[PDB]
Amino acid sequence: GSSGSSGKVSPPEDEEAKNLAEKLARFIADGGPEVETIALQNNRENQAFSFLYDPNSQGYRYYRQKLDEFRKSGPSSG
Repeated sequence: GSSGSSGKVSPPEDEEAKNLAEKLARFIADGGPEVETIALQNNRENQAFSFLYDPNSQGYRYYRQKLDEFRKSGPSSG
């Protein structure tokens, strides 16, 4: 239960991901603590949606960002 991160990192290599990642967040963002559950719990079975877990991957990061970009809930910067 915390926020942070701010770009810096670079985008992924797999284009389909750059889209999937965004989309995911874009969607999970349209939802809340529920979508992040069904979307995740479900994504689990799905392999393509590995960028959600796979930390090593850069997509994961880029994905989260979009999540914050959309979510928009925390007047913090630093």
